[PDB]
Amino acid sequence: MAKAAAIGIDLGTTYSCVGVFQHGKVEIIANDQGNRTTPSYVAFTDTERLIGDAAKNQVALNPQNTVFDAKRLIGRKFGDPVVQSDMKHWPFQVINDGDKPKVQVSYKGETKAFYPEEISSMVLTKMKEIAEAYLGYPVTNAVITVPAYFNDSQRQATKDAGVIAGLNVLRIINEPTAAAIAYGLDRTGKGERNVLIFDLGGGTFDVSILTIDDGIFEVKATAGDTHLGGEDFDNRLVNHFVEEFKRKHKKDISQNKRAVRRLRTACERAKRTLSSSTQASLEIDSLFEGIDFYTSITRARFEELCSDLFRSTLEPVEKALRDAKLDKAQIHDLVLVGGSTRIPKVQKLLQDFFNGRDLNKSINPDEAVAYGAAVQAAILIKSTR
Ligand SMILES: Nc1ncnc2c1nc(Cl)n2[C@@H]1O[C@H](CO)[C@@H](O)[C@H]1O
Repeated sequence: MAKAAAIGIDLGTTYSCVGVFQHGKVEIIANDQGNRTTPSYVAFTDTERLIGDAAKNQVALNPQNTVFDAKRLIGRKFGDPVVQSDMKHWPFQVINDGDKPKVQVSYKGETKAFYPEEISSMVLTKMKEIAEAYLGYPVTNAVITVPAYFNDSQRQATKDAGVIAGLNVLRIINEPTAAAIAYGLDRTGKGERNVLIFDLGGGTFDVSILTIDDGIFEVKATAGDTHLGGEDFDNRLVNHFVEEFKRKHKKDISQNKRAVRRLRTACERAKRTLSSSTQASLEIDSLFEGIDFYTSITRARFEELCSDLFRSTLEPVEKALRDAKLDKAQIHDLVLVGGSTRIPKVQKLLQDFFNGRDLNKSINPDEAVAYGAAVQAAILIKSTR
């Protein structure tokens, strides 16, 4: 029953996803709000602890006690230059506890401090409860994914987050490996298969090259930009609309925190519409000083606004190919991962770089990693019996 059941968890930097393989198919499990992905946010309030959508929804009201980006801290030392650099951009406090970072917050009127693995365990607990509500029984066996460049310390702290959450961690697998499993790329029989995984998420960009020789996976190269993602595209739309508001009304809105956040959430929504329509409308009632902001934007203007950012995704693709010592024609498969790969211009740039090649994109790119993890968790739990 429960002991023969296993889930697949994509524990992402900005969003997490949970899947289950049963009756010959993967089911990506929707949360209580009906969303197939859940924000990796934990809010500490005067009365409760919020996880996911509810935590993301009150981030503007409570920025000092809303934790996110815990994956950027997990398995790292406080003195690490990555930690020191990132700390300057977060609204929550990061403290040093014997060269280990802890996030310090106000919770139910008291000062509390948590290890990154304790924060990630709260996200994992929510993913586990989303699966339990769907299945009708508690599921404890799980496959948890990590980026291919995570070292032993980061992998061990992710497994510890799984233990704190009440999960029996069957295996910690690489995100690009879970994505290649989702597309059944390890079941093509004999001969080495070269796979490129193009992963463009909310806050990070990763390119991975794998060789699959008789079911065995090998990471040949990893490249990317840890500070490039969907949120940089939203911010480009934000700057455009701030300049448009200034031209129409001769008023600068940039200093009004509420106006910028309402514009930001509307921009993110409009960006998603632009992936399936050639125009999107913004409808913001009383944006600033009682002025409604009812406008539109073409996909052509959006592509111009982000042009340099889209083009920059091809430098790590080239870097990964040189590190892997492979030419373009030596890559058998191209796999898309991350919500931002739905952007038509991104797909066109990648397809043209690979000389008009077909892309593996039929599985929802923000769900492909959880999908593969769910497949692996089913195989692993069957072998355990
Ligand atoms: N339809 C879409 N068109 C463009 N961007 C999208 C889309 N869906 C998601 Cl999710 N994202 C973005 O992906 C990230 C999460 O993986 C977020 O930045 C989200 O906006």
